[PDB]
Amino acid sequence: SQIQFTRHASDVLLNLNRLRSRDILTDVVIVVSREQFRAHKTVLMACSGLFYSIFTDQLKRNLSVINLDPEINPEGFNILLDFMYTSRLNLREGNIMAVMATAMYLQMEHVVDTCRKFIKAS
Ligand SMILES: N#Cc1cnn2c(Nc3ccc4c(c3)CCC(=O)N4)cc(N3CCC[C@H]3CC(=O)O)nc12
Ligand SMILES: [Cl-]
Repeated sequence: SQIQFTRHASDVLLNLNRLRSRDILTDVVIVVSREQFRAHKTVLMACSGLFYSIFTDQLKRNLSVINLDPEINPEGFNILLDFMYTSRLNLREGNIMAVMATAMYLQMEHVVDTCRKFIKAS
């Protein structure tokens, strides 16, 4: 039975976000209407059913650009991408509906569950 390091996973994630912030080894650009966001495909797959289903497929494995659905709110996507890399979700009454629709599209069931609880507690 192995020694558990309770802070390790959070430390790795912090460093993955630092790599994203310095554009180190990012391998995809997500185009959301007039905005673009660079990221690591590995993190996108790890956090989203949509990105998992795209990049596990050898047909799409090597794509360097992904164009999201035209109606996806870029603010909602930006908040979710930050969530992926930080474990912190920037939810408020002013963005709840946009964040919820985007998380349903991205297939992020725990975030959708949290959005539903935010509405229930409102
Ligand atoms: N190699 C690999 C690899 C990389 N990413 N990834 C994911 N990503 C994934 C897929 C879907 C969702 C989310 C993440 C976020 C929440 C959501 O609504 N959907 C899942 C996964 N597995 C393997 C067993 C079943 C599943 C995990 C499980 O459902 O218990 N394998 C991998
Ligand atoms: Cl989730």
